Amino acid sequence: MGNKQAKAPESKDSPRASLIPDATHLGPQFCKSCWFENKGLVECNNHYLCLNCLTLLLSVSNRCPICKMPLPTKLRPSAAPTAPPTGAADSIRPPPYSP
Ligand SMILES: [Zn+2]
Ligand SMILES: [Zn+2]
Repeated sequence: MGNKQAKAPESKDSPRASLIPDATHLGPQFCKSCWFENKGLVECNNHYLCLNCLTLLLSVSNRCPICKMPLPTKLRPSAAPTAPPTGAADSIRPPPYSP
């Protein structure tokens, strides 16, 4: 008869299952908002914007419009150059005798 292995790849160009068939959640390394360039590209969490246009609209002065998500929370500075100990065990209220 002629037994041979056959190949059958699936184009899957337009699938009708899974609403987000895309498996990308980071973004390409090319800024598509202001223009194509790699001089100062910065990768947002789920979005890509370069510093050149990022400064004009700020990274997130109020909200990132491309991420389509609000961020009212803030990130702590994670720094503490000053942190002396305190306790004030000695009670204070009356004036000093001052001999
Ligand atoms: Zn840009
Ligand atoms: Zn963003």
